[PDB]
Amino acid sequence: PNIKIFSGSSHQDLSQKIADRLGLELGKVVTKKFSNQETCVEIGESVRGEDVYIVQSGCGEINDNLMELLIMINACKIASASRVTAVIPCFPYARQDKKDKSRAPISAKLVANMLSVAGADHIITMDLHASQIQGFFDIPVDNLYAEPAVLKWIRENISEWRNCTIVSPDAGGAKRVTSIADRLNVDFALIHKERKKANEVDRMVLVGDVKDRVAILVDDMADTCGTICHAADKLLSAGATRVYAILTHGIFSGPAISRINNACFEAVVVTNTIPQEDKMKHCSKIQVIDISMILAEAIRRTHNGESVSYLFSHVP
Amino acid sequence: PNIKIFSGSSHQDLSQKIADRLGLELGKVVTKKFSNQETCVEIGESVRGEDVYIVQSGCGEINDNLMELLIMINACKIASASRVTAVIPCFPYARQDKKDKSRAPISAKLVANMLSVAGADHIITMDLHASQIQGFFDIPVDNLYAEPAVLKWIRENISEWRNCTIVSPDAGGAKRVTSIADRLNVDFALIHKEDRMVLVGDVKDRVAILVDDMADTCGTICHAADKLLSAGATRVYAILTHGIFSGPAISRINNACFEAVVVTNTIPQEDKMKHCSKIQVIDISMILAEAIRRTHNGESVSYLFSHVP
Amino acid sequence: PNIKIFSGSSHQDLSQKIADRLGLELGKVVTKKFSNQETCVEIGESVRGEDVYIVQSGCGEINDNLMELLIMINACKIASASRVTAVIPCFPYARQDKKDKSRAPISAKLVANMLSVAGADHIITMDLHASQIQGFFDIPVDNLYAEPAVLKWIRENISEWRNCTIVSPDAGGAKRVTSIADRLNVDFALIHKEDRMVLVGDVKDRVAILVDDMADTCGTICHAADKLLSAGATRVYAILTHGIFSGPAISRINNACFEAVVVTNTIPQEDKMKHCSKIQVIDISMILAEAIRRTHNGESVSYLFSHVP
Amino acid sequence: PNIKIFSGSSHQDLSQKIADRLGLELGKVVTKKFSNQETCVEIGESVRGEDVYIVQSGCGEINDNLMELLIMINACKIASASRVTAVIPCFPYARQDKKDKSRAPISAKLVANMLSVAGADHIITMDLHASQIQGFFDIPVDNLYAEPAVLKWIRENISEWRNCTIVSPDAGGAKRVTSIADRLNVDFALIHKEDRMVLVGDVKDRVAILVDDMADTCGTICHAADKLLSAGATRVYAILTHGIFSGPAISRINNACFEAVVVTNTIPQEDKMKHCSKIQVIDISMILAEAIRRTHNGESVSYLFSHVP
Amino acid sequence: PNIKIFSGSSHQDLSQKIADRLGLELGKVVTKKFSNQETCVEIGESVRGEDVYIVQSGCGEINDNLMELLIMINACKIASASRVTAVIPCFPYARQDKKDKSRAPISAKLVANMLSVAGADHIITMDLHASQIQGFFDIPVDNLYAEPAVLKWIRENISEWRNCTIVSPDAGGAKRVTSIADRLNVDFALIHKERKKANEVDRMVLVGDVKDRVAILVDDMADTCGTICHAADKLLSAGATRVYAILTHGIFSGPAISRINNACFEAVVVTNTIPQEDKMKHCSKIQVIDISMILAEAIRRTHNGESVSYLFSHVP
Amino acid sequence: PNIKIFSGSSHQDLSQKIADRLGLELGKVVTKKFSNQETCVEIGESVRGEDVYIVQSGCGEINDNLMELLIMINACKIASASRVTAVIPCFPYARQDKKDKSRAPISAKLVANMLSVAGADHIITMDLHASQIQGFFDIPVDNLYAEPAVLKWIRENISEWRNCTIVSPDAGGAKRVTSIADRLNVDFALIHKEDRMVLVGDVKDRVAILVDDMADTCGTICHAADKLLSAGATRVYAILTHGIFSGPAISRINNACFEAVVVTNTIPQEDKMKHCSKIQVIDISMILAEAIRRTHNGESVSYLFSHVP
Ligand SMILES: Nc1ncnc2c1ncn2[C@@H]1O[C@H](COP(=O)(O)OP(=O)(O)OP(=O)(O)O)[C@@H](O)[C@H]1O
Ligand SMILES: Nc1ncnc2c1ncn2[C@@H]1O[C@H](COP(=O)(O)OP(=O)(O)OP(=O)(O)O)[C@@H](O)[C@H]1O
Ligand SMILES: Nc1ncnc2c1ncn2[C@@H]1O[C@H](COP(=O)(O)OP(=O)(O)OP(=O)(O)O)[C@@H](O)[C@H]1O
Ligand SMILES: Nc1ncnc2c1ncn2[C@@H]1O[C@H](COP(=O)(O)OP(=O)(O)OP(=O)(O)O)[C@@H](O)[C@H]1O
Ligand SMILES: O=P(O)(O)OC[C@H]1O[C@H](OP(=O)(O)OP(=O)(O)O)[C@H](O)[C@@H]1O
Ligand SMILES: O=P(O)(O)OC[C@H]1O[C@H](O)[C@H](O)[C@@H]1O
Ligand SMILES: O=P(O)(O)OC[C@H]1O[C@H](O)[C@H](O)[C@@H]1O
Ligand SMILES: [Mg+2]
Ligand SMILES: [Mg+2]
Ligand SMILES: [Mg+2]
Ligand SMILES: [Mg+2]
Ligand SMILES: [Mg+2]
Ligand SMILES: [Mg+2]
Repeated sequence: PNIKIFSGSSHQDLSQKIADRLGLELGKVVTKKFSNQETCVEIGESVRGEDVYIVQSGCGEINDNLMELLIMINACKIASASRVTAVIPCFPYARQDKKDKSRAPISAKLVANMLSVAGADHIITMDLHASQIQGFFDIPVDNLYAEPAVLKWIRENISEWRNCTIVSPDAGGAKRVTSIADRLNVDFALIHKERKKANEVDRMVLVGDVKDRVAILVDDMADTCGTICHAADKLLSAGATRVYAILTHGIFSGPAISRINNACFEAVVVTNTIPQEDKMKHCSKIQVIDISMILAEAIRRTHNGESVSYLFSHVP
Repeated sequence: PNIKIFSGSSHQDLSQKIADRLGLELGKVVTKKFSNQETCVEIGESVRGEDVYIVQSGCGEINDNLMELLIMINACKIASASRVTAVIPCFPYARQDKKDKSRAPISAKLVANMLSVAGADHIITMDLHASQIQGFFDIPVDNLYAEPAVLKWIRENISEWRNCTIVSPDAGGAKRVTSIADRLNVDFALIHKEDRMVLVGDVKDRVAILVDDMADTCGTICHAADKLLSAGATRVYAILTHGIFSGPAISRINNACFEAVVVTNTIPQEDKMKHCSKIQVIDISMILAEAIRRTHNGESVSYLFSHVP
Repeated sequence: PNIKIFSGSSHQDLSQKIADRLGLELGKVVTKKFSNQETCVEIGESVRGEDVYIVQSGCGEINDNLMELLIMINACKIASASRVTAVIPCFPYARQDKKDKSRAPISAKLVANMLSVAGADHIITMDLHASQIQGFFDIPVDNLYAEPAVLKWIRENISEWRNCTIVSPDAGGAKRVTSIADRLNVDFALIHKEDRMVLVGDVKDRVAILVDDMADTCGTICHAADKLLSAGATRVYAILTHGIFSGPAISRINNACFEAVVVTNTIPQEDKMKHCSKIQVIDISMILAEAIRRTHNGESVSYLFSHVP
Repeated sequence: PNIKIFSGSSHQDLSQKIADRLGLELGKVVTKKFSNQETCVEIGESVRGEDVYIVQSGCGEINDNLMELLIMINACKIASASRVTAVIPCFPYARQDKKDKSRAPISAKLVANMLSVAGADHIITMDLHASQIQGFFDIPVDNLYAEPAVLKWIRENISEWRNCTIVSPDAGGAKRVTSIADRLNVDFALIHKEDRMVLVGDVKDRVAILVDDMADTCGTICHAADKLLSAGATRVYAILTHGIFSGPAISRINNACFEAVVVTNTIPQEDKMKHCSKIQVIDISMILAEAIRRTHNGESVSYLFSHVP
Repeated sequence: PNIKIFSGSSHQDLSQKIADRLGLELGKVVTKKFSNQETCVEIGESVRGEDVYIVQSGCGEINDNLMELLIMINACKIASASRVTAVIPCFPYARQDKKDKSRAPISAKLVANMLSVAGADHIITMDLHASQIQGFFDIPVDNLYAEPAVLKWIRENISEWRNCTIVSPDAGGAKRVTSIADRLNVDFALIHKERKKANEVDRMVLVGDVKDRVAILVDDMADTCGTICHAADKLLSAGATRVYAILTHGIFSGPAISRINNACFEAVVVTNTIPQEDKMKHCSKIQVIDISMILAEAIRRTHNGESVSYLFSHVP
Repeated sequence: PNIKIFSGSSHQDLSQKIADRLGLELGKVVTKKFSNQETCVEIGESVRGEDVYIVQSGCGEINDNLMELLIMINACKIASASRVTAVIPCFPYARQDKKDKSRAPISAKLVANMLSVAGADHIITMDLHASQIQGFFDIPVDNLYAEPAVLKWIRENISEWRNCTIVSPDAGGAKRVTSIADRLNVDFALIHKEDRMVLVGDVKDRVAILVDDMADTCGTICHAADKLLSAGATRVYAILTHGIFSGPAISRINNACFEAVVVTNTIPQEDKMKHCSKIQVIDISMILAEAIRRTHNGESVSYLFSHVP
């Protein structure tokens, strides 16, 4: 089997970058809409006995993109592909990974079931919101990390990075930021939101020295940017010289762009798991780390039977 | 177990009509979108041990509505509903029921698989594009027919129906028109394209009634009506269960010679009816309500294939 | 993995022809019956790690042959074959592909489920009665077409084929005849019953060619031929991929006006050919052999949809 | 849900007896063959929400009867029966329950898989050849025993039963004969072949009773009876739950020294009884009827393992 | 169908308490071991058409108890029970709910799969280590919370409860403690915990004020008690007046009893999801909250089709 | 894909012997227990795209070892191994292969289901207690036989083997002893209990060889040996593939008249051999290594049923 790379309509630039890194052309596929807005898919070349990788991120018109991905997987599977891999850089419905005390769906599990029933044999994703989502599948899931790229960006783009502090915005971010700070051998600070009972103003609690220093918030995603904006205001109050935010998933929905433009961030850095050009047009402080080399290496290593976890710590 | 009816966002008015016919209130459910446009579903009441029916048609923003339906089914299933039934008046992706020479998905089969894995124990639908779609499922599927309501409309609205002709627009669905003509005891004239059309069956000085399962772009019925008017039919009617009316459909209907374009309300029609005066709607909420009630009570559903409740 | 071809008992000659075209011997298998008429299957050679193809058509004693096929698939699967493919030239129970108003099984879906649970990873078949049957499976299904061989036969056997007409016997399968007429660049005359038949398309002083997927009792083609001869066609031919010819079929063909009834050899025809002089057979073993070879080698199978190998 | 009993074509008289014992009429079903010998099934009454029992034994044309059973199960399942139970008095392919050194199917497992995928929720059977077959299913399987009826027959028909001997024909099934001898408080003499046979247990001047699960060709019981008569047994009886009697069985029984060959009516016996005077039948319809009634009512089925109803 | 409660060998006292609250006798079942130490199970009464509840906790000889539960489920399923429910107060292998950056199993997913294939139709458990484990199943899972009983105990046992801090010892507990701090209307604090090796705690960071106030560490389980002992040390160093520890699952393996006896806790409160009598014989400061009423009510409400989530906020 | 052999904790020496015969090192794996006694598994090397074999026998702390095996299979499966094979020399819960009259689990079927859901694509085992267990799986199962190694041991260790007798201890497994006697061309004397035992077959002044699949408490072989010594056998041997030897087994063997109790090393025997001088071990690591090598290379495994490698 040879590698065949197909792009969904969600992130064509990323698929092209990945295909270029692998020395391949993107596979021929028509992905459009019928008049009544049903997804139309037509695989334009034989995939019989091939190793097929479909690249589609959970962004934009999320339900349209997810349906398109499922339909493409099904089309490849009944076209007798030897193996079908969903390359989903930003996993959709990842934040609905549990019920809690609510009569709610576990939408991430439903997405996993849908991907499996469509025919996917392998999932490659980046920085799952909760790595327990790996257990929502029976097929193997390769959960890559943007951390090596993040460390590279910090070391090349921040002059005081040896004296910076890596800040977690919420309680759930402390593990990622501690891993980053351990790799950088720098201090870290932790932030979380206090109880919604001091009705005068919502209060952030910060532990760890940041005064007269460069502070770097790190998180998995910024959707409405409430989290990072609150954390950045807290950090500015505590005397940090400059504030950066680094995120793998730049969703930037709702008021995110206005909030960022009005915030004190020196830079908001995201990976390109989601297309960012349109958002960068409206926000001068968004910078993008390319992760297409990580994805290309993951695809190539899965195809060749090489170790993918080598990419957890080594920039290709 | 009691009946609980939940509405998706696609067709709220139909769900309300069904609930009124059953003497029930619609179940409390929040169906909206998160900021990033992911579907958010919250079941506002316990469904534990209940017989849940979720009403969602394959119309409008079809992918959003299908995702919403699947998410609602999943929420009800993991909330320990005794049984979950998807009431899908217009089945999405029904026209992608085969490959036939192309490297294409069988999207209808994928939709059936997704409904099954979401947890649906039962499907109720109306006038499937291909009844072979029933075989795409391993759970029972009740495929209702609009034909009794169509026959009622014909008898109460077309004064010359005893002399009329029932015309299939494409050769594929002529089975429907033969059944209707047999019920009415009339001739079934047939039409198919060769940019020219060929028609068998005397239509001169008569009323012709086109019958089909759906009108999407109305290319099919407008061409057939042009042919029929070429052959001297006094009036031409079109009757369809699913009024999708996407793309240029409203303009084509406005510029066509139809006396009336009758559709069922498996799909909401008010917006289309605003822009097109010749669209009339047959309410099929009684048929769906009766199907729900009969499946719940263990009564015969196939009795509805020939009886207006 | 190497190709291993095994024959069921239904169509030994076809399996041998396929094996010769592939340069292979048929795999050693004992397929017989115990005293109480239960199927006995014994794989006479290791299939461990091999690409196994089992050839069995849905003909003759259909239930025995289907059971034999399932038992052979199971034996090969638990003997650690790398892949098992059912080569089913005529798919059994294909005409029971829907319910449509009756409390009936969807037997084709049941057969698909049984083939899947027996362990088939892949299906190769020819001219499925309804291509929606491909959606009854979750494994890939390659539905081959007899059309290239049919076109070759028409060009080499009917001197007036450029002026002929391609006639569908029932409205359902007119898609096949339109494809054939487009390939030949001729008119497609159509026929359907109203005990009377209606025909569109000039057939006078011409050759008419009936094309259909199968002839079981030949009621369908004999009625169509009677109609065509009413309208002055000089000769009438019937061409079918599946020559089932059950019941009164041979007598009806003998008493009908067909110049020729051409069938493929998806079903053995020698016994029927003994009693009917106008039956001719098109060998499709090259198409099946090429499909097997291309699936094994990862080559395009759809290339066969338009090319005679 | 109410009990609905449907009969396959294999054993109509047994199904009628079961239905009479339950105070029910047999459900309306058309079970016939199309012209090309494909099974045709039509459920003549709604089974929606009902507890359906389909009675079909693995006898006669076994592959046809098995296909018919699977098709009936599928029809009832997609007709929204609340539960479908296959009542299979003689389980087909039960003797192919293992491979053991040969490249052979495990046909019993395939049959179990097919019954499961057809939609059976429950299996009722009698004296499975190997009770490990219960583990071939993931659904519950109630394996009934003919032993209470056999003990009743022995006590009411053999005057010297207190002095008799219960003999296993092959070493495999001696468990059955030990259970029977323990119930009767008698000795269990054993027999196995080395073309010569070896017997342990005093049989001289006594009655010997061969007990086995089935007699197919009667090679097993005729050899055992020859041995027993060599050792001076005054009379020899054979008792079996399944009287298959295929091949040369009737002639061998006629030429053997059996005082009686008693079988249950898990398989119809009238035709065999016409040609063999020493065959007698034990009715087990009460046991099957009680099992059906107890599974329906949630009552203990295992109570039947030791009690004649 | 009637309720039939069967007990496994793990927590017989809990099963008896549950049966008493339901006005039922425990079902007749033999659960022992063959000579070669395979599990032997024999159901001593017909379960045909019944609603069967099997109570087995993930404690003691965990693999033995898990196999016994699976075998009991299988026996009941093939004895034609109308419904089989696994009542698992402490879910075994819950802490192996993800891979992270390791070639490790997701053992919790495996256990969910084995429960499903054995024939379980429904799971009742309490305070799952990660509620994403609910998504590991396709059958419904009722995850009950000890929180109502915990609130009862706090209000009836700590005099200064209106002026206390609720402290999470790791991030996984944060939601829990915040909920509790909401109900009591008090302050919370979060401790970020880093482990390098299994069963050992490496570093801790306290975020949130605890000075001059009673501290209530709240967590889901105490296995080796390294987490709560390190957390109590951190709280005292930060100036907590006194430290209580409240957990639902009292595993108390390894050095746990020794560490607790040498620690500074006013009390270590656990529920009886795991049997505690032996541990209490050697450790004076362990108190037990009975949760058998919650479990019995959940069983009764699932049987009767009543609301189970009503128990998330209401002690019966 | 390359062969990777991983050892569970049950039988490390056997796994090492297998790995040496294949010219491989054991794969790096950490298999230990957390503080609360939950199994901890860590695969120390990439298995992506490799053919993984996990060696674990159903012995010792059986539930711990079975859990460890399932957890290892799961870890290898989600680490993208191309294929995972469980090499289980002694299959756990094999004796619970049926219910038979009791409200009991079929634990062997549960174990098969658990192995399948954990992700095993293939099972290799030796002398299953009941070969019907192969039908408990849907994946291929290669059931190897110790018989070639047993025959080799008999020929090289019993000087009078041409005159010896092969004795089955229970009627159930006499098939094994008939196969062995046929291979050796000797008589197969049989034994079964009625607290008394009955024996057929001249054993006087001869060597008797008891052959069975396993010895757990040795109640079965000690009773049989007592019977044989009653009938004048000069020496009595016991040969078993699985030497479980639980409970009072070692004391019974020490107090019995066995010349030798020979077992294979499907279960570690050193500890038992310390306390019992008459236990001897046949190494079957060559058979398991050859089976692994042949499954990997697509070579015939059944060739090992009759050939010592
Ligand atoms: N939502 C859609 N809108 C428009 N075309 C669609 C849609 N879904 C599928 N199609 C395409 O429409 C075609 C199916 O057309 P249609 O159902 O009218 O005819 P058919 O299936 O060929 O024959 P018939 O229904 O007459 O037996 C296919 O090419 C299919 O890909
Ligand atoms: N083997 C068989 N022989 C004869 N009739 C059969 C067989 N199997 C099914 N049938 C019946 O034949 C009918 C199907 O007929 P047919 O396929 O010719 O037409 P259709 O499916 O209604 O329409 P079309 O194929 O023209 O779209 C059904 O009533 C079905 O029950
Ligand atoms: N319908 C059948 N008629 C005859 N023989 C059959 C049938 N089905 C399977 N067999 C064969 O019969 C043999 C099984 O024989 P049988 O059940 O009498 O003995 P066994 O399984 O070896 O041992 P036992 O039942 O005494 O423990 C196998 O070789 C099997 O292939
Ligand atoms: N690990 C075990 N140790 C001891 N007894 C067990 C074990 N597992 C199951 N059993 C019991 O042992 C019995 C099975 O015994 P055994 O396999 O010796 O004879 P059988 O299956 O009745 O007949 P045979 O094997 O001779 O055909 C059953 O009652 C079963 O519950
Ligand atoms: O063995 P002990 O020292 O008593 O520790 C037991 C801890 O293990 C779990 O924490 P985990 O490390 O899984 O972190 P999490 O709760 O944040 O997932 C659990 O939350 C307990 O705090
Ligand atoms: O609230 P938003 O800023 O829109 O979303 C970003 C954060 O919210 C979620 O918890 C994510 O994991 C991030 O931590
Ligand atoms: O009873 P034990 O001696 O412990 O177990 C050994 C025998 O018991 C079982 O039937 C085995 O197959 C052996 O024949
Ligand atoms: Mg977060
Ligand atoms: Mg149409
Ligand atoms: Mg036709
Ligand atoms: Mg026998
Ligand atoms: Mg924790
Ligand atoms: Mg034995």
